[PDB]
Amino acid sequence: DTKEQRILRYVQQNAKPGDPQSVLEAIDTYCTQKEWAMNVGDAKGQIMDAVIREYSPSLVLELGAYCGYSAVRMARLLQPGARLLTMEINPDCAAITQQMLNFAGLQDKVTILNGASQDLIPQLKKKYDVDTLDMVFLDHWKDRYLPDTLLLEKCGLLRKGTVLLADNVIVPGTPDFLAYVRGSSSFECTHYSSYLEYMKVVDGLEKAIYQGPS
Ligand SMILES: Nc1ncnc2c1ncn2[C@@H]1O[C@H](CSCC[C@H](N)C(=O)O)[C@@H](O)[C@H]1O
Ligand SMILES: O=c1[nH]cnc2c(O)cc(Br)cc12
Ligand SMILES: [Mg+2]
Repeated sequence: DTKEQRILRYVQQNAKPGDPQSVLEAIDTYCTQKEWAMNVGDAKGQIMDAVIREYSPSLVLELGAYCGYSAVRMARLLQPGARLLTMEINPDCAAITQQMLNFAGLQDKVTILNGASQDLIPQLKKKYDVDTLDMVFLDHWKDRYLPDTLLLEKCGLLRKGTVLLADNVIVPGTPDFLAYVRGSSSFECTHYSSYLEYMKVVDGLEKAIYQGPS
């Protein structure tokens, strides 16, 4: 029994099938109250929703799927015809993500790629019929943000206007990626300040009153 399985089960037992909003809400409740988990979460998710509504992307690539929270969040806003491709290195997570999408009724819009992004990115055009990407959600591991950006560029997957959206640029932080994109004439950057997901961290005091020795 893993934390990721407990999340899926919680969703299966509490969310309305075919209702992506109820799916997102069940995950957020479990991870707020029961177990912290690295889903993008609702505060940042609202920002993502606003950005997606702005750009109405037809083809989105996610780096890092986890339990499928952000894939559900994004795919529920996609127009008919539009596709999300999500890359996930951990097979247990790729399976959980698939079941989450199934439950939400979003499986037809989303394709899960099993593997490391750095290995999968060069396979995109040939194996998944991709010309250029309209949007990229970076949310896998901090050290890969900058090299995967350079790989997307090398492989011709970026066009003028492609929107990169990166999570966690402050915590855990992606200083190299930020420096690079902010300093590069190839990228126009905007920062959206928010809060790390699920940070009502429970702690307590113990009072222990000495009664004497035995
Ligand atoms: N190089 C890589 N390629 C693909 N997936 C990776 C990777 N490095 C880490 N990951 C995966 O990236 C994920 C980070 S957590 C993803 C959270 C998700 N976007 C959400 O908001 O719901 C983990 O599942 C991890 O296994
Ligand atoms: O490693 C992570 N990958 C993707 N997202 C993350 C997050 O949102 C918070 C923390 Br802490 C870690 C990660
Ligand atoms: Mg994140």
